[PDB]
Amino acid sequence: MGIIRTCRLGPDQVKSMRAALDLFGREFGDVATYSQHQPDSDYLGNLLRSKTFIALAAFDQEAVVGALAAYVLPKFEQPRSEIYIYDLAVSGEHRRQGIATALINLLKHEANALGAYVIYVQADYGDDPAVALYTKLGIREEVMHFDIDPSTAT
Amino acid sequence: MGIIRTCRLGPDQVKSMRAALDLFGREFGDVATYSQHQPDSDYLGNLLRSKTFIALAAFDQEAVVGALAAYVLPKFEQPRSEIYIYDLAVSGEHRRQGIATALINLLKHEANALGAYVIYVQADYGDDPAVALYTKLGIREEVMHFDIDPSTAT
Ligand SMILES: [Cl-]
Ligand SMILES: [Cl-]
Repeated sequence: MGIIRTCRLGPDQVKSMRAALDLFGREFGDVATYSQHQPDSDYLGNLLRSKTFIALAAFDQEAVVGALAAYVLPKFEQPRSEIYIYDLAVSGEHRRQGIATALINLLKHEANALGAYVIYVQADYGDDPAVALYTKLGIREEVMHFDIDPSTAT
Repeated sequence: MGIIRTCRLGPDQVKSMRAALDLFGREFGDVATYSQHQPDSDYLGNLLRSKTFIALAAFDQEAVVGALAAYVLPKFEQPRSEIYIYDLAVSGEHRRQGIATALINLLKHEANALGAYVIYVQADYGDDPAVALYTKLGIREEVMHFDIDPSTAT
């Protein structure tokens, strides 16, 4: 394996952001969701310009082989911030070489520069790689997640 | 019980937002976290002006008796949005009268006006009221939550 470089994507890197989205679709087995309906370049540029969205990418020979998409939540109860990892994936043939760890490490540096005091993330049962990764790097709690449909508003 | 009115707070309602924060602190048993270190009025005003933060309040005789604090996440894979309920509380003596349901119903209307396709939320085991509420209004999944400390960046 070659040198792996990581960086945070800016609005000048929409093309790499789309490559990261395509990586999510391949590694999550959901190409339609991540590749067939991507936002336009103005929208992705605006998201990448914002201080409350973070996209990190890992590169191998200038191809995206890992990606992490996170939100920064400025809190309402105190002037503090939390970072919420939404999606994280590493290309299958590049797995188990520390690339996800390097992306989370870069996210930690981003957190410290923002002053965010914690990073957190969710994983499903049966997602053994993600569970093993976040158990190594973090403290694990069992919780419940609920999805609510807005279209049934009354 | 009197008439209960609900609304979404704007940047002109910082005082009610602080009352909602104080309500969180009392009902969650954590007054220091929610009342002793609140952000300044510029910060709360900026948060309430933003299109990615939602604070809803329920009132009884013009006192805040329920509050819901949520984030709107514009997604990166598609031009769509999700609403993440962060905190939700109803004053203890006002519980079991549908106030939380009315706040979630108002959040559904806010979601439809934004075009957000889903609302979701997390609850802990042993938080029987929240579990019962979100089981009634939503679909429940068991998942794992991981907290990661940025201060151990390497
Ligand atoms: Cl970014
Ligand atoms: Cl609001």
